[PDB]
Amino acid sequence: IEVLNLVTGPDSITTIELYLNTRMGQNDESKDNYGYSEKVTVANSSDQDKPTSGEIPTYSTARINLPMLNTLTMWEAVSVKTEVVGVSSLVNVHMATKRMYDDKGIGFPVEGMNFHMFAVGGEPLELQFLTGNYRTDYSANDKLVVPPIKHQSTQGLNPHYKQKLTKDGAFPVECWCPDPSKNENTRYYGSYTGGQSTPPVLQFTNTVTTVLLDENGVGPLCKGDGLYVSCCDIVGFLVGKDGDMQYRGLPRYFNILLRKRTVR
Amino acid sequence: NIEVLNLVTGPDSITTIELYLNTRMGQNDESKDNYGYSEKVTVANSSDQDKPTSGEIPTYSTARINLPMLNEDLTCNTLTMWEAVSVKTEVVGVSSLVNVHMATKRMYDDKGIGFPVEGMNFHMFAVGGEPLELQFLTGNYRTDYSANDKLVVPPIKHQSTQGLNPHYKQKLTKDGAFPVECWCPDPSKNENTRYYGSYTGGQSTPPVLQFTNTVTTVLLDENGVGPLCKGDGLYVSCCDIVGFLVGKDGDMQYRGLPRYFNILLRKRTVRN
Amino acid sequence: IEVLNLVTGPDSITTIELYLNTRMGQNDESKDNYGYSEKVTVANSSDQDKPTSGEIPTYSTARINLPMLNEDLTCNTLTMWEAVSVKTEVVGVSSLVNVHMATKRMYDDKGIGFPVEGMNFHMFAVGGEPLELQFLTGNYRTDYSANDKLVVPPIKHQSTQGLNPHYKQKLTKDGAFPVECWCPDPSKNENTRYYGSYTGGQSTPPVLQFTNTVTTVLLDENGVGPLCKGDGLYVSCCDIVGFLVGKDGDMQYRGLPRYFNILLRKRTVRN
Amino acid sequence: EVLNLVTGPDSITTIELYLNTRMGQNDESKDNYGYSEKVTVANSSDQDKPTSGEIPTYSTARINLPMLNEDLTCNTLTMWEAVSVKTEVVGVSSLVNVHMATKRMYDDKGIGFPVEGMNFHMFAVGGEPLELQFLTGNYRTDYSANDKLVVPPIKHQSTQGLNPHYKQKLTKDGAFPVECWCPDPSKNENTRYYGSYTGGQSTPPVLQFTNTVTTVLLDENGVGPLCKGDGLYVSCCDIVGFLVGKDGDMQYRGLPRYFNILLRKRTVRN
Amino acid sequence: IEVLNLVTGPDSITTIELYLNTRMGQNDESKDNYGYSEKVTVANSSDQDKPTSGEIPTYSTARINLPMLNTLTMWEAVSVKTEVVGVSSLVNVHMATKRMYDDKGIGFPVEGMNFHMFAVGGEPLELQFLTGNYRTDYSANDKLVVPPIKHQSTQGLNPHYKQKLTKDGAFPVECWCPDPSKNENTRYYGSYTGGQSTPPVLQFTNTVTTVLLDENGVGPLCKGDGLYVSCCDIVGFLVGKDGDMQYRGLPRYFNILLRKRTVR
Ligand SMILES: CC(=O)N[C@H]1[C@H]([C@H](O)[C@H](O)CO)O[C@@](OC[C@H]2O[C@@H](O)[C@H](O)[C@@H](O)[C@H]2O)(C(=O)O)C[C@@H]1O
Ligand SMILES: CC(=O)N[C@H]1[C@H]([C@H](O)[C@H](O)CO)O[C@@](O)(C(=O)O)C[C@@H]1O
Ligand SMILES: CC(=O)N[C@H]1[C@H]([C@H](O)[C@H](O)CO)O[C@@](O)(C(=O)O)C[C@@H]1O
Ligand SMILES: CC(=O)N[C@H]1[C@H]([C@H](O)[C@H](O)CO)O[C@@](O)(C(=O)O)C[C@@H]1O
Repeated sequence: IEVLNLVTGPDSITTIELYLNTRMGQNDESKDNYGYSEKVTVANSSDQDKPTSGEIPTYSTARINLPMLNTLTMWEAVSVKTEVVGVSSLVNVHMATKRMYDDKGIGFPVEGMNFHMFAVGGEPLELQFLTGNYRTDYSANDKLVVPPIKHQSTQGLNPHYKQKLTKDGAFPVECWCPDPSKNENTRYYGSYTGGQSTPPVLQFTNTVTTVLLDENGVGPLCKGDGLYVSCCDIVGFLVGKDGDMQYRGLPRYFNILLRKRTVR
Repeated sequence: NIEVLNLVTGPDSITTIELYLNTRMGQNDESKDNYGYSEKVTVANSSDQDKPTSGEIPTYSTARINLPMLNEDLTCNTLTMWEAVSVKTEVVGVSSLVNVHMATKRMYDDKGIGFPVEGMNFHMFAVGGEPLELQFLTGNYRTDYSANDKLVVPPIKHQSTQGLNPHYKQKLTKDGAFPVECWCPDPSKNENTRYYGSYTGGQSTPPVLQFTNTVTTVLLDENGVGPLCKGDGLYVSCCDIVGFLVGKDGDMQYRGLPRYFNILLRKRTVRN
Repeated sequence: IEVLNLVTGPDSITTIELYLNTRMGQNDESKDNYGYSEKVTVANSSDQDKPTSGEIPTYSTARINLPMLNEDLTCNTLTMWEAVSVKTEVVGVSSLVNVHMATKRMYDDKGIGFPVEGMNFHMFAVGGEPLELQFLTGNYRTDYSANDKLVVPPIKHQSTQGLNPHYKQKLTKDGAFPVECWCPDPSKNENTRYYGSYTGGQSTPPVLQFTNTVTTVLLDENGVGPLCKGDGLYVSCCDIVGFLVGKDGDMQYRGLPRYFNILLRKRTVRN
Repeated sequence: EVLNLVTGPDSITTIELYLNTRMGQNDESKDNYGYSEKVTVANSSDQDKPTSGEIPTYSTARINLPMLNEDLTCNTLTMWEAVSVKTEVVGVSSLVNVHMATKRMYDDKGIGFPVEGMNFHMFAVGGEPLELQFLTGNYRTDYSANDKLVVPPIKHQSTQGLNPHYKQKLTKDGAFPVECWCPDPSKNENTRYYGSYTGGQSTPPVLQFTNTVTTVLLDENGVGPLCKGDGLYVSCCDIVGFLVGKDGDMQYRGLPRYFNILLRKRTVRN
Repeated sequence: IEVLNLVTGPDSITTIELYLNTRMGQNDESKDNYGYSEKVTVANSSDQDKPTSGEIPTYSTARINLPMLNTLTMWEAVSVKTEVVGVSSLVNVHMATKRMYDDKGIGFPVEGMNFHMFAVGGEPLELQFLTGNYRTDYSANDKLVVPPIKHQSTQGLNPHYKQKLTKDGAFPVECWCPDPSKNENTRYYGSYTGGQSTPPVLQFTNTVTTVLLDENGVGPLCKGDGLYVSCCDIVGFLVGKDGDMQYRGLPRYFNILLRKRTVR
């Protein structure tokens, strides 16, 4: 796309506000364990690694239809204000959990692994397959989107194994990451803090704007008047009384500012 | 909805408001033992029977401060409003955590220090021209709050509240009443409030705290406009959990600290 | 104080250099255990919480007299010293690189001695008058009467576990005001700048820096530093770097000294 | 001695690549790719002989740049100058996996141990091979279980510090060992390198990924790496921790790294 | 020194490159255990605290002769690029050490206390004595430089106990620190991260320049055309099979830029 001048004047800006609920594994808001995974199970061996249905976190994603337009004009994403919602819900140590100090102390708070990422773009987020175990069998849940073939080389980067993030709550985070060789029209940001019982470290404010313009002063350009938003926000595990553990995720809010851009 | 006009200049066009808010950890009566702590934490028998005892639940601190009355005639073409420009805020009493002789569990086979207050930290404050707007979100939709009918929670529960369900909202209008565990700032609203928060979890995590009288937080938005104080009210809210006190037998209580605010405001003309 | 212009020209600047030794509880430089507290003891209950003499860290403080400025008091203005900036450092950080002292040790009596570790508390203040204090304690019933030299309120009340503004003081004596129950009063201290940090936990790694290259600006938002009333400069601090763990598990606070180099300038004010 | 930038058509070029990790099992057609073989421990310092495949090595490639004239009799010549790089660790999200066949938490009821522990991350971009200094924790380490590793032919006590007689160039992928070769700070004037180490036993990995960060390769004088012989040299290592097997056996885990490098033509004196 | 203007023209700049090997206790490069301390021992009581020979880290230092000059002209140190060398050597978990998970897991990596300092000056680093134990007896090693008299007050700052860092591998870190009341003509930078088994956190790059100019734009001025460089870099302890522990140190590289300065 050949990018020309900005369109000036009264109707040249618009904003899109949305939230995405977490996709930790039980993703139906009417059913038990919503906002958590099902209980984590552990493979007996690498060739018998078959996660149960609902124990696998997946990416949240939405495509938002933008106001009608129409050299052509496209919406250009300029900036985003994004927040993790419900951080204070983690201030809860009276749930039915394992507890400290010979059954007398606090319940374990949600703790452990944190994974936080978001992406804003003008087309679907482009994905690269990469897994800790090439033999992982996802057949317990046919709604997951994974490659049809398995190969040893996918424990590294094999560029024959790619996808696009086109469906909410379906692409496992454990085997799909952003493709850094593409995504020219998307901006993504992510972080991982691992370990077993690591303290979650989280912030929330309504005062931070993230600029989405690239080094040339150009934001994501919304092809077919679609804005694509994606994320995942794992805040740790809930540890049940018997030691069974579930992923816990939180929703993410977005407020995206867009402007009209003339293109050739 | 408020159309903002020009700043009123000259002398007397600025004012400052100073206050502190004491912590609301659960034992919130300053005349009783255990003030500034929660009651001992208990743990649910099951997720269906999750009923916190009265006073074991931290809540937000909040106040509405009356500002100097600007308008004798409320039917004038324009009016003057107080606009919050900046705030200096600090947690008070951080040095009180340098205490390891209290009646607590202790290190090294009963020969070492008492356990200092440690574990989960949660710090937030908000300054606005109207009450802080809240979104309900909980780790357990079934939590039963009926042991304390002074708490403000939604009148019905549903599975979906373990995520973001925008049908469950509120406004922070009462001190010591809205549980932190189920109410958070609503990011889809709060156009006229600025809020800042952090959480550091884990079981016995070291508290990491700072205090100074030299830091100013700017409250002006992207357009150079601060919170506008509707009806000459300034709304300040916070929560500062610094960890748990571990008693001799392992029983634990939240510990909170007060927060101080020094807010600078200026007169702004607005359309009436 | 109505602050007017800076005084220019020769001798319009001066510097003050000092250090303050730590006041961890054993505060006599001629005695063993200097720079440490006495052994920490622990209350059996909150109504029998009575620290032993010397187990309680207190603030260090000094007043430094500055060159006199105002012989004439009948004129429209006066001159005050204004503290512009300070270079401050904790001294002796390298002394913590010591794992052969008589301490508990790692790995079934084969490994290193425990280094000094655990709680860190670091604060300093520079002002033109004594640091103003607010009382706040983790236990309102703490009985300080084993050491009557500690400056504490004469009465106890439940409300002092939060902020009760009827319980205030000024830091007017070195090695006497417990850090555990006195903090800076944020509603005052207009003429002081203070900076503090706390890192808690049981055996937490101390994280410490030392350099002679950092200047802290003491000017406020209006460009005005602390103004030294009666030509007095007040400097206060506390620097706890953790606990020494003895062989049997007995523990003592360890503190370090703090160095200060303060730049001051002459400022005209209204009389 | 650099002169001015060349201007005009085809005076800019870009190089895009990735490097797969070299943790020890470096064959993409076999099981356990991107991990080391099981770690073993020496009985004593004089019999410290790592097994074949348990030792991470640097990843490296030389990339051909568009060919320029190299006549040694010319007054000036053109060279490619590397200006900036965008680089990211790939597959960080793969660490969100606690159902692998691993030791597990809470009396065999909790999560599998995630990959955790030591992190080592470094990359380099230069106009010649990365210059290496030998330095080891044990001068007597015996590398003879794998003769494909590049190590010095003689061992000496001084190599537990910096002995400048023990140097190399990073000229082969998967060969190299990280444990005994580091970037030489006394050379590498024509390379930029960046590295970090976080140690400990079960330390949480802390990792970030984004496509929004550009690393400037220009030095204090405004000059980037100059590509001798029209070669661009890219090197890295990204260890993200250990996988802990059911019986406590442990393997290094590494991740690939992506690079996008911008270059421009620079006139130099000859 | 009254500082005047910079000298301009050819040969007004020079650079000095060097490295300093660590002085952890076994400081002979021909012997086993070079770059480590001897095994750490622990006093039975504070009045019988007598470290063994070689278990005590000391500062590394050097004086470098600069090109001869000669108002007078002096060399002024402007900036330094400095790096800890051999960080990657800590990626080694097969040494003869204690190991994880019931003798099946990795050897313990070098871990625990980190201490990092360097100084660049135009005269010797000025030191202040301060110790955790005034009674420490250094007589097992007569090559160490320590005060001849012991006193209780030396557990705080006693300004009657000072020295200058004039000998490599002789001044113990545990009782000598930079004197903040002097060192006007030196820049020093240090950090300590303590604890028992703390993860070392270390960086290495050839892209960072440390500016040595003070608030007045003046760097260290090299008296008698001597440049003084000092450091210590403790990266943790090596834990032997039986639990015996030794300090591990790493060398430090310096590239210092100097310029000619006119002085009165
Ligand atoms: C903070 C506090 O109250 N300290 C007490 C201390 C502690 O109660 C105890 O040492 C635990 O660390 O006890 C002190 O008295 C010790 C003394 O107490 C009597 O009750 C008992 O009969 C004696 O045998 C002996 O235990 C102490 O000095 O340690 C007093 C101190 O106030
Ligand atoms: C969170 C919760 O449900 N708390 C309940 C507790 C705990 O189940 C136990 O004390 C175990 O800690 O038991 C009570 O009888 C009590 O102590 O008053 C009722 C209370 O509602
Ligand atoms: C670093 C080292 O020397 N490893 C050696 C190991 C270990 O001593 C044991 O496996 C204990 O882990 O023993 C070997 O027989 C082996 O496993 O093949 C030889 C190998 O050289
Ligand atoms: C710091 C100290 O005083 N070390 C002393 C040690 C220790 O008391 C024990 O070894 C316990 O580690 O005992 C010695 O006999 C020794 O080992 O050579 C003498 C030495 O002076």
